[PDB]
Amino acid sequence: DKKSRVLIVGGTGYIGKRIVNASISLGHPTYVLFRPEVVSNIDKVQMLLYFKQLGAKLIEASLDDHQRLVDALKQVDVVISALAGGVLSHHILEQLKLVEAIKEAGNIKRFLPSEFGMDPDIMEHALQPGSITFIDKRKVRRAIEAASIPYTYVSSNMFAGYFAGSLAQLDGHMMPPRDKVLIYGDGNVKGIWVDEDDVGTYTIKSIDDPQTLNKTMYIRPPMNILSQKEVIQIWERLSEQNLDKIYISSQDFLADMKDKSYEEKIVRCHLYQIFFRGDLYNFEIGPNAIEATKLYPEVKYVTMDSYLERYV
Amino acid sequence: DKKSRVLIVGGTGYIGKRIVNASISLGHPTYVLFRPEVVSNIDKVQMLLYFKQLGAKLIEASLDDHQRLVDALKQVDVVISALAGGVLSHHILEQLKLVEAIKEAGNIKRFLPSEFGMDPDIMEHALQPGSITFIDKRKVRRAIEAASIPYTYVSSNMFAGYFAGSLAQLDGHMMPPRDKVLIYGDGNVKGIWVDEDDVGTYTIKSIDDPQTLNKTMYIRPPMNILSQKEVIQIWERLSEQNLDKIYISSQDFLADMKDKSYEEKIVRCHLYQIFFRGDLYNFEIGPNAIEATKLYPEVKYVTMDSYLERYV
Repeated sequence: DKKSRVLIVGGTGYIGKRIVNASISLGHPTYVLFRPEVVSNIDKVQMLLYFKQLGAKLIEASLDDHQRLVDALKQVDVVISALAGGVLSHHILEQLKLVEAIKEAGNIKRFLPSEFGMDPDIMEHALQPGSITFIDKRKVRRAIEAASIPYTYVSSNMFAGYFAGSLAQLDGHMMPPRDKVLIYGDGNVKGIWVDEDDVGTYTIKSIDDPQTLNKTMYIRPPMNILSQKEVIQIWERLSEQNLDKIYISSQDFLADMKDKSYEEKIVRCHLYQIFFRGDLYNFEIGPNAIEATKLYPEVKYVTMDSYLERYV
Repeated sequence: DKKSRVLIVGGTGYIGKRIVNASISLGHPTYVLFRPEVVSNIDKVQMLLYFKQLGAKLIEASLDDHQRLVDALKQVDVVISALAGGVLSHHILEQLKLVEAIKEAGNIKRFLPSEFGMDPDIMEHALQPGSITFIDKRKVRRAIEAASIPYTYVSSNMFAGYFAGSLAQLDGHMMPPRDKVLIYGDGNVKGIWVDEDDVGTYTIKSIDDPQTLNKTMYIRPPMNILSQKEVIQIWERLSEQNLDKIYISSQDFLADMKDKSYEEKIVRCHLYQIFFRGDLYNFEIGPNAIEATKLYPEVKYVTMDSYLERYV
């Protein structure tokens, strides 16, 4: 359908590839800035080549070369950053350089940061260490608005192939497990679960909208505002097997976690903000925000029934 | 010096160990705080039991636990943080949790934080990203100060084994080269290179002395304000023989620094700021502030002549 010029930086990553094919399939002339890490990464490269035999343009650029970054950005309207990796620190704060490069140029009509999760300044009163992610992304958010860039913060919640795959288990397997399932407390506390393609499709549809201007865009697809136990229940209904439930709680689980060291207590206490303090649905949308599914009613969201209807 | 009970945070890191020996040697009931480094390291645990053996008393407690910390601290009178890692600069902003316990238990008569290098208050103008060291440590200093916690900030410059022992090279090899060497700029700019065990002494003679209360002690040894070409002469032109030399420029050598990884850009920004901008010695020290060597006559510091004849 539309002609806007998007630059995706971060686009060899996990949600980035979803954003990238969304651009191309919803009519955007897409450009993908990539780093140097063509160095031994055949995987990253063949995907770029894959992106390129679809019609994308590839920009060799690094983030440190400020003058090429501005050159590059002058060629496009929107810039989407899907820049993320490990500790969610070393690579989220690189985007500051990209804000500095956007301030300097003037032709960007919209900048969408490396969000795609919980929403950093919705309190995130959060248990440490993994409180850093929301700290980092705020520095980036507060610097965008300072320099009065046009933004849309795409707070999109849980990717289904990360939490409904695993069924949210502490072991990191990306498959729903036979026999047991650990539940967090009650497992009644509501969560939101979204197909990685519905997140890309909804961010390329925010892109040029007057309505998503300086507003936070929540994807809260009505059908997928589900508790932990109810996603376990779609598996049960699907695999045709009833698992053996255990359930677990706050206190020495949080000091356990606070002694199992970083990256392990970052994923825990995030998973503990999702299914205990309930930071996915425990709040208002109201005035400086919107919902992705209300706005684009025509878009097609996948339910956790249809998403799990392939994990088996 | 003499019988104040020191608690030592970061007591198994590079300079940390050094302050523990000194603590013990100078007659203080040494109390070594340690996280679960149990979890990980054999050599850290054997190091601790060495302290234990030598005279010290061990307190295992995280920085995440306020109960253990406040109470562990009520035993002592002086805390001394030497919280290491450069990648572990999260460990500077770890001392934020600790200060909120150093005040919450009162009692402490002199807290001196994880300093031991360049003075960050020398309103660092420091290059991005290495300034993002001085930021974290300027956050603590202000926290000690508003919180009306007493202090002594030890600024001690370059640890000799890490700078004289390297001849401040950049390939990483922690011994002085036999063949090739990179000289920064022209290599005439000044550094103060101190020995790690006098860092420890001069630190410990500073904790109960009415001149260091709430000031910055610098350690500027006279026989050790030298430049890189000058500690390189000492290496060859006295102790080895002769290095084929090469001069790197301020310019596209700041670009050399430009394409590397976040923790490499930092060391470079710190090098490329002692040897180039001159920051160890391009300033006016004083007039309420003090100097270790001058203040503590009795200690016969170790020269860069004596230190590198250990490398021969």
